[PDB]
Amino acid sequence: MKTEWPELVGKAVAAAKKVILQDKPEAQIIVLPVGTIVTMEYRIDRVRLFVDKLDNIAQVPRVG
Repeated sequence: MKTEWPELVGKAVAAAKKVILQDKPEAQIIVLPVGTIVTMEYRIDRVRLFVDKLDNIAQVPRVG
């Protein structure tokens, strides 16, 4: 199980989702501004996308 997509740093949301969904078709994908404070719960279904003000992936997307 691949759980990180470092290769998507700097990509637009639309482009990113396309790759993630190929790897994890039933992923729950949430978009948040980078810097948003999140909790430590581990959600195996989830992949959070932290984006910058240009709407590009700012941090390595990972399952959690």
